[PDB]
Amino acid sequence: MTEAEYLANYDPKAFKAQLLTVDAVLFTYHDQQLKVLLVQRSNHPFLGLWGLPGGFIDETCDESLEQTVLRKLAEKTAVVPPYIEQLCTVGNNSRDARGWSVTVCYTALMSYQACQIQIASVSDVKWWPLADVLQMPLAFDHLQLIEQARERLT
Amino acid sequence: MTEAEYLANYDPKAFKAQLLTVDAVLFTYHDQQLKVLLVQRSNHPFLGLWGLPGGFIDETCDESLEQTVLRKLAEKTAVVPPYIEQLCTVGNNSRDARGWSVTVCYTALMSYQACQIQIASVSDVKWWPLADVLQMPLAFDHLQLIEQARERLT
Ligand SMILES: Nc1ncnc2c1ncn2[C@@H]1O[C@H](COP(=O)(O)OP(=O)(O)OC[C@H]2O[C@@H](O)[C@H](O)[C@@H]2O)[C@@H](O)[C@H]1O
Ligand SMILES: Nc1ncnc2c1ncn2[C@@H]1O[C@H](COP(=O)(O)OP(=O)(O)OC[C@H]2O[C@@H](O)[C@H](O)[C@@H]2O)[C@@H](O)[C@H]1O
Repeated sequence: MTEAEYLANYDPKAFKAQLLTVDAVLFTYHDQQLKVLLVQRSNHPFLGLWGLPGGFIDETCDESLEQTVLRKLAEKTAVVPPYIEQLCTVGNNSRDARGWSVTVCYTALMSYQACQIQIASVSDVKWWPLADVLQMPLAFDHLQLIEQARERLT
Repeated sequence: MTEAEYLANYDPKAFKAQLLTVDAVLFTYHDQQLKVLLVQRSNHPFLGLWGLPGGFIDETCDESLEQTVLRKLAEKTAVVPPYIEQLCTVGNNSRDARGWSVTVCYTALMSYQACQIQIASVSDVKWWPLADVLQMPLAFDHLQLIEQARERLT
């Protein structure tokens, strides 16, 4: 079989796939205070809970993960960070009840920008003071990702 | 719908999935040379070319990405690195001709371990001096990953 025939014949639907997502932890100093950007979920799982602005790749427009994360942020948040840097990738069978799951987390520290929800998948968005966040119930493992992102600040 | 119900009715084949893989850049210092562990591929694409040891998740035995990468290395390489670090994640529509693709690349500097092939997706394994690697075509964007890990050393 040749390279070309293999690619013409290749079918990924022949194989079990995992969930693939991105997440962002955006930090700011606002009113002297360290704040993190959280959205309120209007989708299951963790419906009604606050967690990080994240989401699924849309091959219809996304060239890369960087585009995905920026687009999820503008959609759920209206916030566009000055840069975005990869923080860590968490991938296992327990973090997401929907199945085996991989999320690529990003982070930035930035100046305050007012936020507004711009897509139906969330019902609120707010910069929360960090201390309040650590004692909140947050979606999935978003408390860990935030904890990891805070260590990156230091 | 309740959360328990949402989870029970969840079906991923409602949605397009992306390719998800791991890769590892293992370095050693041996015979006064930085070397990187490569494998000679026996699957398309880039059949017959050298590349990193990597591959697809097996939900059957892998609880985590770390477990996936460790297994791929055992199968293709017989090497069991004494530790492993996440290097970065690359996800885009160009790097793998099979489709939109995310790889999670790991790395480690370790003392030498003899390597042998233990799975048929590979036909040779070798610890390559780094200057020789510059002289070969490597599979996908693997050279980029190697160079990234190599620069991280300093
Ligand atoms: N496997 C999937 N692939 C692509 N699209 C999907 C998938 N599952 C659901 N969708 C679509 O996305 C919508 C959910 O969008 P969001 O609410 O933005 O997704 P969310 O539930 O936030 O999932 C992403 C979150 O999962 C966590 O693993 C990760 O931490 C990330 O925050 C659904 O209504 C559906 O239309
Ligand atoms: N989408 C898929 N999902 C799961 N398994 C698959 C898929 N496509 C093929 N396979 C199975 O895995 C076999 C290929 O195994 P490997 O040779 O280990 O895969 P390889 O071609 O090296 O793919 C991994 C490589 O892709 C790159 O994007 C990435 O950098 C990584 O090194 C195939 O014959 C098939 O049985």
